[PDB]
Amino acid sequence: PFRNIGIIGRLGSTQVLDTIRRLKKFLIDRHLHVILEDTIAEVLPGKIMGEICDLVVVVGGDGSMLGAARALARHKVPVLGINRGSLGFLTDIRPDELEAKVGEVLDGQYIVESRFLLDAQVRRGIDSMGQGDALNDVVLHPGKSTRMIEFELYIDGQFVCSQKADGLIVATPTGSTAYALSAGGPIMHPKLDAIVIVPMYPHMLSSRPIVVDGNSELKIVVSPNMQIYPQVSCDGQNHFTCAPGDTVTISKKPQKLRLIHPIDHNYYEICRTKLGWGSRLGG
Amino acid sequence: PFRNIGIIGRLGSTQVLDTIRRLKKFLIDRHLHVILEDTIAEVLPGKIMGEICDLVVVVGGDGSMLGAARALARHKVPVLGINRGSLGFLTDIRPDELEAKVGEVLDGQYIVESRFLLDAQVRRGIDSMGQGDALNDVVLHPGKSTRMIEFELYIDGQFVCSQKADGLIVATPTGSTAYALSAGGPIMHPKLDAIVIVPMYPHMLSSRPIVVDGNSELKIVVSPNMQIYPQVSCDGQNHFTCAPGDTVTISKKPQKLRLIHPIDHNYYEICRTKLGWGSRLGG
Amino acid sequence: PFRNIGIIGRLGSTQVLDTIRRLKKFLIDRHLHVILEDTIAEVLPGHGLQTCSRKIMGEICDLVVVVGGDGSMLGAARALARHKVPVLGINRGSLGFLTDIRPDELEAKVGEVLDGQYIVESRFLLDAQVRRGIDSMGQGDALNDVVLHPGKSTRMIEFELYIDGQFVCSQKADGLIVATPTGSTAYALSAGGPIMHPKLDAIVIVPMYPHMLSSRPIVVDGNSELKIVVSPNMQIYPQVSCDGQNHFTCAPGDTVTISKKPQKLRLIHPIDHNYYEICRTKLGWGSRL
Amino acid sequence: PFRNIGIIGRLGSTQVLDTIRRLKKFLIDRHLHVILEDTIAEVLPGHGLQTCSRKIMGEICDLVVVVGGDGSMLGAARALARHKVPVLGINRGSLGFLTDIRPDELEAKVGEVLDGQYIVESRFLLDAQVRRGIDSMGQGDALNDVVLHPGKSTRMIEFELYIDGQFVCSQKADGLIVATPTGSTAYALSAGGPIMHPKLDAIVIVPMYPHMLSSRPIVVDGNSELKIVVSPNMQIYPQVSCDGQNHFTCAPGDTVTISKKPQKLRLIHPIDHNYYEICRTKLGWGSRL
Ligand SMILES: NC(=O)c1ccc[n+]([C@@H]2O[C@H](COP(=O)([O-])OP(=O)(O)OC[C@H]3O[C@@H](n4cnc5c(N)ncnc54)[C@H](OP(=O)(O)O)[C@@H]3O)[C@@H](O)[C@H]2O)c1
Ligand SMILES: NC(=O)c1ccc[n+]([C@@H]2O[C@H](COP(=O)([O-])OP(=O)(O)OC[C@H]3O[C@@H](n4cnc5c(N)ncnc54)[C@H](OP(=O)(O)O)[C@@H]3O)[C@@H](O)[C@H]2O)c1
Ligand SMILES: NC(=O)c1ccc[n+]([C@@H]2O[C@H](COP(=O)([O-])OP(=O)(O)OC[C@H]3O[C@@H](n4cnc5c(N)ncnc54)[C@H](OP(=O)(O)O)[C@@H]3O)[C@@H](O)[C@H]2O)c1
Ligand SMILES: NC(=O)c1ccc[n+]([C@@H]2O[C@H](COP(=O)([O-])OP(=O)(O)OC[C@H]3O[C@@H](n4cnc5c(N)ncnc54)[C@H](OP(=O)(O)O)[C@@H]3O)[C@@H](O)[C@H]2O)c1
Repeated sequence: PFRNIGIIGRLGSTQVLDTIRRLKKFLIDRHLHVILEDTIAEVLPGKIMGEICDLVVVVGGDGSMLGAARALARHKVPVLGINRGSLGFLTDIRPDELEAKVGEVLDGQYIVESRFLLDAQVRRGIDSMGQGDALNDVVLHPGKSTRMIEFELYIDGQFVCSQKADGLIVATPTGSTAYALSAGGPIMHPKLDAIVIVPMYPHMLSSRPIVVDGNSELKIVVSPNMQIYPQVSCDGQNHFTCAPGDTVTISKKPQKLRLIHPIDHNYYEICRTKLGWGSRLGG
Repeated sequence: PFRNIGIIGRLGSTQVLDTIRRLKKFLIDRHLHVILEDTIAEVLPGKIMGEICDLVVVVGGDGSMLGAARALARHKVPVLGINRGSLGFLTDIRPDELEAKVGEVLDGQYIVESRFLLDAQVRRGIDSMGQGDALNDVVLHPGKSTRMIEFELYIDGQFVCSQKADGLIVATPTGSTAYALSAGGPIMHPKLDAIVIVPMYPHMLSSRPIVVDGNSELKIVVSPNMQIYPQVSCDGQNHFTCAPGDTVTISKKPQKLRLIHPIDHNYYEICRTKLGWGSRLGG
Repeated sequence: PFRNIGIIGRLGSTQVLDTIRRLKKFLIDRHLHVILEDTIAEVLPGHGLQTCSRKIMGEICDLVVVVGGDGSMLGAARALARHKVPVLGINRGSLGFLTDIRPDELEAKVGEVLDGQYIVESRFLLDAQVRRGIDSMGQGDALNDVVLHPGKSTRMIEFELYIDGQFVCSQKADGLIVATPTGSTAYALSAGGPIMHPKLDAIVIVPMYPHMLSSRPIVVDGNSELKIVVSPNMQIYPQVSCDGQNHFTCAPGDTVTISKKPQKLRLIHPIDHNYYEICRTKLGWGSRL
Repeated sequence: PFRNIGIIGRLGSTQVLDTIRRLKKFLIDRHLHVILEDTIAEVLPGHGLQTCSRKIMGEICDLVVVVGGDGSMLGAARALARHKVPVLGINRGSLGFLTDIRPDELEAKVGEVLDGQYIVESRFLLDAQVRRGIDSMGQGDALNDVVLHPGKSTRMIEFELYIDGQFVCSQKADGLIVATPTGSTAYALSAGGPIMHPKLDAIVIVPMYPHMLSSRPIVVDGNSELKIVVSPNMQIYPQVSCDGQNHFTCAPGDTVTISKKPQKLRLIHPIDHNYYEICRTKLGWGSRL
């Protein structure tokens, strides 16, 4: 199917668009059809992408891949990441090895890694008040208020606890290395069928992250005794205002993201270089 | 099968043996055969237990249940816990509700909860240097040395990292609320098929716990450049000395522990009362 | 001798309003001059007592009683610290790090203090100054903390930290909490900071969920001057919040200078006050044996 | 003027032994009197230089140079602090919180110091005293930390904490780290403690993986006297370790009293020494922009 190739970038970088110019010329010389993102095309003179491309190449950091994954996941189109120079959890191809790597994938040497996303649904009673997907995390937080908020947590209909905190981070394995990690959560291997729940700046010192089955359904009830309207954020990009008493329901989407890596992809190598963990011992 | 009932206790408590005397009289008046633990029987005048009992009742804390689980797990005998007054993660029955609860189970109203254990195997080359089971955790630590130790971690044959630390905590979901929790690890729901790896007092500040698939095989290589012999501990009860260069291999045992709870058992209620988490909101 | 007594209360709670009525009757029955803060008086008309602003209450009162808990104590302290007027707190129900008087025990405990039986200690405050180049863009004091954060934005913010003009680091984080010993048990504690005993002359700097995992709180001498430079490459305006109650919008490139305020808050307690008991019961710590 | 130079080195590393040979030649070529510590001299015979004990090296030296990194600096500091003799550290390879001289740059950097160009600061130490009732059961100083731990036992230990005779709490934990500002970046940091700037007159108390999740580090004034009571209900003998290098066995019921030592360590650095640069490169913190 690899004939219609889409390219997405994050603007504002010399080095990005240089990688872009190198990629276009490499695929054109392979007699492939190349479709630029409407916004990236305005930076080099010369949402619907998943529907027409058989493969989408994302140039940028893990953040660029994040924005593109929700759109590409629902369209069942494979996604390949090129980083800005160092490995990212979602972007494995270095810019200077672009021709080797990308040509390797187009020729048929690549590994496929499903990643699951979350569905966030805000409700007032049974009325939907907003729905968003998230590859990394669904985050409940106070928005513009500088006060702590209050909420209850249910998992598969069972009451877990109430708490006072800034909010809550609910993360996939992909998101376990992003906000959740900074907030004290564990790393979860990308193949783990699990969801982590990480309290944000909790009042209660014995608050601790919980890891639950990936097929679990989460329900957050915003406290009806609050005076402020908190916010729910998906991948830090799609936002919804919640009223006191609203519910936020979170579970795993059926359609997972088809993420492509070169055959030499190594998840732990990525952890070592990004997080600085020790390499093999010497003498 | 509930005819041969075994009873294990932790000695040194008035309240323990009072619970014991109440339990014996309750089962005898049910015309059941009651077998006391050799050591508990010496405190009231008047290992092989899994082989003859159809049910074993453990009286004591979570720690008493821990010691009994490795023996009872391999014999496929169900285990029921009575706490010392407050819920434990493994002991759900309060002493004052003993007659109601225990009679409920013997009559047939009970829930069954498989818990998996870990197998720890120390090796020098291919030679076994010690094997132990663990319901909570396999812990690598410096023993009597007060210096940091050094080791490498492999998961399913793949190199993860080396590090300098006091050691490593490898925990089941059951053990996720014990040592691993104090060391900063996440809580893992008892039904989660996962293992958590928690570094102990790591030199590297970006060290963080990792959650891996429950069917993963872990291999720790003790650094060959060390001058001290670290220790491996299973459930803090079975200990093995490791030489520089020895390996510790850790995976999930096939035979899981058949843990019994009354029908009203609620895992999150236990988290709230033990950890002090907030209850349902009020007005 | 306490003759003129001010009352400050954080409006909202109904039980707070009743506690102020009991406190009013109690002080007037001791033949003392009660003075009500402007807003509080407007919430309960018919009082017939002298009123004044929060800002001036310290110029005319021997003692101020604060109703409404720790958060309400912060606003009181910011007004009264410059006046050297001692402050006494009454709980909303549960004990706090700044209030040790249950409304249950109002008459007994405030009576003891008025009868000359009390503990008095001082607590220092922070002084935060926002600058855009050499122009002043907002000043606020804080008893607990000065907090740089993204406001309504969900993005991480980038900043540099200087202490006495020496570059410490730059980082990407949710923000930065700068806390007094008083504030060390509040937002800073929830962000992973240490507890600082109130007698310690020190300031704690706590990165808020930093992207760099090796980032860690630093405790510095209390006479240190801190400088936070908001990265000129930010695309959002961060917020600086003093005690979570007074706020300033920062532009990219703005600096925030923080140092210890010369005038300290004078905090009165009943003689039974015990800081470690407060820690033990508010934080759950174990007791004897 | 530095005339008499002592050398202290932690034996074991081969590269350490070479660095001591280069340092020896360098000082003798400047016509200075070199003095070798008893054990070090026995590792390289034929030197023909005056030797002395570690304990007395401070009575006869103008300056002591320490080879072998931060851990080796701790033992040197414990011997020399009581003598007011300045100490200069040489790295084993990578820079440290106590040594800023690469063996690569030995002659240039030690030359600068000897030629009168240096930074000098003082660091305080802890004094730990074990008592069984009113009998003394062991005393040790520490530049980094005094650590109560279970020794070879795997069980949690139970203890009470007192500060200036006031009960703080009892708890169940792996143990307790008590650290100076110098030690705040060592074991205490790995246990979740904060960094304390070396200028801060403070001590940090860090529970080691406490069973109580609400347990948290506390920072107290540096002139505070700490008291740890080993629970009389322990069935194992815990250990008290000073700087991880000097050890005492405690019985159930024994107390450990910890306070600041009057005599401070005099620490010399090259003029290019920068504490925050040390933090940035040893901990990974971000730099300008
Ligand atoms: N304190 C925090 O750590 C914090 C606070 C708020 C939001 N966030 C994260 O930021 C995400 C939104 O990104 P954005 O729209 O704001 O654009 P962005 O600036 O490009 O992304 C923010 C940073 O997180 C990194 N990142 C993104 N996903 C990651 C993952 N799965 N694992 C590890 N690192 C990851 C990005 O990597 P690149 O530099 O390579 O692009 C970037 O450094 C959210 O999902 C949230 O998790 C983190
Ligand atoms: N996630 C967090 O931990 C978080 C987030 C935002 C703000 N805060 C804190 O809230 C402060 C403002 O107080 P607020 O009532 O107006 O806002 P708030 O967010 O509504 O409540 C702050 C809570 O912290 C308590 N508190 C206040 N000062 C404290 C102290 N020095 N030590 C321990 N606890 C303390 C308050 O106790 P009372 O109930 O007695 O008032 C209140 O329960 C800010 O200075 C900040 O430190 C904390
Ligand atoms: N710093 C720490 O937290 C630390 C240090 C060393 C060991 N440990 C734990 O102690 C275990 C060995 O127990 P032991 O032989 O020494 O006898 P023990 O004294 O009876 O057990 C030690 C304590 O841990 C509790 N515990 C045991 N298993 C638990 C679990 N799955 N979840 C939550 N709490 C649990 C026990 O509860 P009860 O009081 O109800 O008996 C007890 O408070 C080890 O597996 C290790 O995890 C913890
Ligand atoms: N899990 C841990 O973090 C842990 C466990 C036990 C002991 N320690 C520390 O080790 C100290 C004894 O030193 P050691 O070499 O004899 O034992 P060690 O366990 O073999 O090594 C301790 C490591 O910490 C470094 N270090 C020493 N003092 C430091 C400081 N003030 N700040 C930052 N790093 C420092 C040492 O650096 P060099 O390589 O330059 O010598 C060494 O890399 C003890 O005071 C204790 O604090 C830490």
